[PDB]
This record gives sequence, structure tokens and C-alpha cells, in this order.
Amino acid sequence: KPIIKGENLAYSMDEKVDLMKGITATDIEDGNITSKVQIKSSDFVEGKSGIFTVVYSVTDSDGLTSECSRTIAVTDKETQLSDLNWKSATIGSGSVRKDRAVSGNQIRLLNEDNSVETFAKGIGTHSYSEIVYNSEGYDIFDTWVGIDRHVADKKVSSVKFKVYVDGELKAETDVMRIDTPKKRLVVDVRNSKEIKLVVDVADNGNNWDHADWADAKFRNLAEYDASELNKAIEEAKKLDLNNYTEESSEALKNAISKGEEALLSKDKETINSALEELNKEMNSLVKVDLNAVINIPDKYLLKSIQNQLNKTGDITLGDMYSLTTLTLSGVEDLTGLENAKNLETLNMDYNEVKDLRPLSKLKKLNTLNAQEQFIAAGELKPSNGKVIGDSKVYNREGKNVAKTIRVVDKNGNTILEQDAKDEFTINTKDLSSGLYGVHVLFEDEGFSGVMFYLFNV
Ligand SMILES: CC(=O)N[C@@H]1[C@@H](O)[C@H](O)[C@@H](CO)O[C@H]1O
Ligand SMILES: [Ca+2]
Repeated sequence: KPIIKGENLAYSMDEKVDLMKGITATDIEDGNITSKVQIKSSDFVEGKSGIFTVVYSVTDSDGLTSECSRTIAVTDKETQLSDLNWKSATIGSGSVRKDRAVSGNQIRLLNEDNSVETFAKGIGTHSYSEIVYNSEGYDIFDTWVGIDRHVADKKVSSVKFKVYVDGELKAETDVMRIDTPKKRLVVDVRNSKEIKLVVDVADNGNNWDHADWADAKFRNLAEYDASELNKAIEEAKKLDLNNYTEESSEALKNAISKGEEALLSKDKETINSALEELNKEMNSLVKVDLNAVINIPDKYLLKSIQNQLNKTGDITLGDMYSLTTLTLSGVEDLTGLENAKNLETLNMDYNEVKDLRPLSKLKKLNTLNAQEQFIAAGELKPSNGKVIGDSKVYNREGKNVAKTIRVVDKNGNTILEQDAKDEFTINTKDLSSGLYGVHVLFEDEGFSGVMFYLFNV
């Protein structure tokens, strides 16, 4: 013989539905058995816009069972009735007001906790009142109702709110008085032509029956759905990016991030495009080949890596990925180290390297020791009575970090000194016969040395 109650609800797309919200159960014998209520059945799907049905069941001490049913709408776009024109409006006293109470004051109703709720939007009327709207093309009507707070001191105010859809009563309140907290009415208006909002007089005629339809609005189902994109994002996140090439994994990571962003758009085309792109990048993934051999042209770099890994013979991509620290001896060319994606530390002081660009994309290389390089860059051959040489020494950013050029005779005398550019030109017509050295001094964070050329006059 238990009594189980629950009224229709509505949520927006952003909100988390509580299937048990506003469900209560009582039993004269058992007392309050709300916590004993179970969901018997539902068509509810999370993440879906719709008007869902939930059936609730409860069973007391003596095994007697009661049921009830209500709908829960999950909607997107809203249209305030105060932003529309009514087809017709009657009112017992005063004028129907858009976005104000009938008194002209702000719409104000009573909350359950006896605070006052002040509303920006709604319809202010007065019993007896019938207001008719064109309801074509809308899904849900939602409103708060109660006695306007302007008449809080008037004692007698009393009304009943009723909602008719195409002439049929679909929702109503009990009699509401000044001290009655606001009530919500959530009504299915799908495939309808008119809604009629009625404020009846209850007791004491219409006296002081200032009545508000606060935040009265239509709510429509969403014109997008985020569910497939959500699933694709989840599917993508399951994949082990270690199975795939750096490049293709990066593309996928980027598609995942764009998917997460597109969910916030609440826009069908944006969501659909992000899903298409994510599916594309998933299908575009390329399996890594950790056994592919890496070209390491510098025999000293090859020996350095072989020693670090304790192996002989060819170095593979997987081998390169295992490097976290590496010490170099005798290296001139870092070609191959582009593949050392996990490298954290490179100890290469007193090597022979003029170009750090192969290290540029090593994202974890936080410790680079590359001081006191000496690069024997060979002979320059005079032509047109001059020598022209390259003085580019590249850091990881591809910046030329050469600082100064010094030209030195056979007796160690500096004969020319200038700030370094990308190239230098030396007149050889006015030099005494013999050997000359060109010292290109360079310096940058962690990277320094001399690049040396010889020329003969
Ligand atoms: C819009 C408005 O304030 N109308 C009031 C009405 O509520 C009240 O029943 C009546 C009592 O004489 O006085 C009118 O002025
Ligand atoms: Ca009344």
C-alpha cells in the first residue's frame, strides 16, 4: 500500500541527470522508504537528447508493491515565452507583463528554503488568466509558478496553475498561497498547436492573486549529438602510441585534442568534422619498426653508441630509443642521433662537432655538454686573389653561434681579427708567402670551440 511519487523533469545538455531526483516513497506502516525505491525500467541513455521515460517500483515490509512513471527531458535550445507574442491573453486585474510581475516589480517567487528567488524572465499575470501561445515546433514547456512576492503581506492570495495543450489538461498545481514554495511544471508539447496557461482563482476570488510563470520557456531537443565523437576519443586513447611512428602518433594526439575541443562547440558540423578527422588519423597510424637499421656515417659516433649499448654491428631504431645517456669520443658528425628520441644527457665535450642540428628535435635533451670542440675544417684554396670560407657553426636552433674570426701567420701573430658572420673573405694578394691559420671561435649555452682552416700563400 506504499505511495510512490515523481514528476516530470528537464535538464540541459550540460547537466548530469539524476534518475532519482524528486522521487519519494512513503508507507503508513513502513514510514519513509525513498531509499528503497528502484528503477523498474527506462529508455534513458546518457549523452543523448530526448524525452526519456523511467518507471520506479517500491516494495514495503509486507511485500506490497507500488509503481510510478515520469519523464526526464534532456534538451538544448530554449525559447522564453516572454520573447514571443501570445495569440491571446486575459487577466483579472492589471495587464499581463513580459519579464515583470503584474505590479511592474521584478518577478519574485518563494524558494523551498524560504529565501526569495528574483527572476530576469517570465510572465507576470493575475487570476483569472488564460494566455495562449503558438506551440508549434517545440518539444517541452518548462516553468516555475507561484504567488508573486509583491503581495507577501496580503494574506489572502491563492491560485491554481494549469497547463492545457491543444485544449487538454496536461499539468497543474494544487492551490498555491503566499507561503507555498515555487513549483515546477514540465510538459510535453511535441506536435502541438497551442499551449494555454491558466491561473485560476482558488479561494477569496481573485483578490491579490498576483501570479508568475517564472522562466516560462520552451526547450527543444538537441540538433547535434556528441556520442559518436566521445566514443572515438575513448577508442583513440586506448591505443599504445609506442606501437606507431612518432609522426603518425603525433597526428593522432592532435586529432584527439581537437576532438575534446569540438565537444565544447555543441555544434553538429564541428563535432562531425572532428570525428571524421579523428577516424582518419586512427586509420593513418603507421606501425613502428624498431628493428630498422639507422644510418650512422660517423664511425666514432657508431663506436660510441655501440659501447653505450654493449653491442657490435648495426644500430637499430629500437637501440636508439633505449639511449637516455650517451658519451661521445672522436665524433665530427651527429647524423643518426635524430633517432635518439629519449636522449636526456649527451656528454660530448672535446669532440669535433660544428653542427648540433641533428639534435634539434630531441625533446628530452636537458643536459648537453658540448664545450671545447676542435673542428679541423681543412684547406681553403685561393681563387681570384682571395680565400672565402664558411664560418657557420650551428646550435640546435640552427643559429650561427660563431663569434670571432682570427687569422694567424706562421709565427703565431694575429694579422686579422673580425666579428664572425656566415662567411669570411681574406685578401691573399698582400700576404707574405707561407701558411696561415683561420680560427673561428664560437660559444653558446653548453657549446663552444674552434673551427680551424689552413691556407697556403
Ligand atoms: C494589479 C493589482 O495590483 N491589482 C490589485 C488586485 O490584486 C487587488 O485584488 C485589488 C484590491 O482592490 O487591487 C488591485 O489594484
Ligand atoms: Ca484567490
